[PDB]
Amino acid sequence: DAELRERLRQCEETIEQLRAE
Amino acid sequence: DAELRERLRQCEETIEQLRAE
Repeated sequence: DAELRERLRQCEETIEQLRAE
Repeated sequence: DAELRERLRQCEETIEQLRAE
């Protein structure tokens, strides 16, 4: 389940950054 | 992992919307 979990983690980080911008 | 995959799709849609905006 490493792949899906890391994909979701990266998506959450990118969403955070995009919302800040 | 079906819930994981649909959450991944939700995050993909969210990031797409954020990039467009």
